[PDB]
Amino acid sequence: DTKEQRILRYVQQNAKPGDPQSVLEAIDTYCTQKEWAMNVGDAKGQIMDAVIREYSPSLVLELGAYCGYSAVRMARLLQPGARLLTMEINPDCAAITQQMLNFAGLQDKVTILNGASQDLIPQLKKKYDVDTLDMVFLDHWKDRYLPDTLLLEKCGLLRKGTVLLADNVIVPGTPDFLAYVRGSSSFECTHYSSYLEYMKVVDGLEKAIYQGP
Ligand SMILES: O=C(NCCCCc1cc2cnccc2s1)c1cc(-c2ccc(F)cc2)cc(O)c1O
Ligand SMILES: [Cl-]
Ligand SMILES: [Cl-]
Ligand SMILES: [Mg+2]
Repeated sequence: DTKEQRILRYVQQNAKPGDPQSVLEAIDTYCTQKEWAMNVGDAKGQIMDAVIREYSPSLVLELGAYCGYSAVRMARLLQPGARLLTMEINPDCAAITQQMLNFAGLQDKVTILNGASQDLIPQLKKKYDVDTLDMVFLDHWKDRYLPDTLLLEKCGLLRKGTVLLADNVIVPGTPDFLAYVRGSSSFECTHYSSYLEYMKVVDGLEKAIYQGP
């Protein structure tokens, strides 16, 4: 089996069904004590929680589900009727994410999409009935943060006040994305310095609030 399957099995055997906080704790324990994995982790997760609570978004898009850790983290804080769409290009990890969300009891809040962001973003309006997004969490290929931000704007998916929140802007890093949003009058940016998941290595989240054209 794979590391991702071991993480799912550990949640199933060490968390409580229907209890998202137990699921997060189980994943963080496994990834601290057994095998590192690229979940956002609790350090950066606590900053995400604070941002989600500030904005109470009704419709969130996540680029890069992995095993569903960030999807559980965000979906557990959504208000009744609010929704998360999460894109995952690896079909094995899409299946693990769906199972993780089922276990946590969050499956009615989340739609896990299996494909590439450049293919799926242009289908959001017609196929998934999206008007505009309230928040976007970027956690997929680091060289796609910038092109997919521009693709979201082209597709008319951003509105004044849409919150982009970007993982890993320091490690592995997303230098073109940061330079772009920080230099653009169309974004209001804030950096939240933190640590790479499970490691004593500096990383950070970038919040970039879209201001219209
Ligand atoms: O690569 C990372 N995440 C991206 C996986 C991209 C897969 C997808 C592409 C795609 C396209 N379209 C739709 C959905 C998707 S999902 C990543 C890597 C590290 C890391 C790795 C080694 C290291 F030494 C230090 C940090 C830490 C992290 O927190 C990460 O997030
Ligand atoms: Cl994650
Ligand atoms: Cl952590
Ligand atoms: Mg990440």
